[PDB]
Amino acid sequence: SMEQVAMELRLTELTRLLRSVLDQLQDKDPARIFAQPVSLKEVPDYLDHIKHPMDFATMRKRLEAQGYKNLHEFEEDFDLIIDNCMKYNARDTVFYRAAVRLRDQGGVVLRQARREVDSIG
Repeated sequence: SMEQVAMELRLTELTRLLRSVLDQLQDKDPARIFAQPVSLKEVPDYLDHIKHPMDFATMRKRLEAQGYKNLHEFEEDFDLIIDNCMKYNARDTVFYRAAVRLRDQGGVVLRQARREVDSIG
């Protein structure tokens, strides 16, 4: 149908906007601490601690399959990155501190993304 196509154009454009959001969030992680999945070869107990692992490469795979229906779903995954790190790692670690800084800096980007998603529909 023409409506299914219109819907698919909206999703594609949402995907375009989320790709730009993802790039901007990932720049706030210059150390690449959150770039890839935590390695289960190197942290064999990880899944005993963290039930829903997340990382920027895994988000990008979902993104490019147009697997985010709305900004809320994308933000859920970003929040998993931060929240998993802040539980697994102690306060006095470079990892925890990197998560705090990503959360704080990403806030600004996500604030304007929400306005853009509502504004453009």
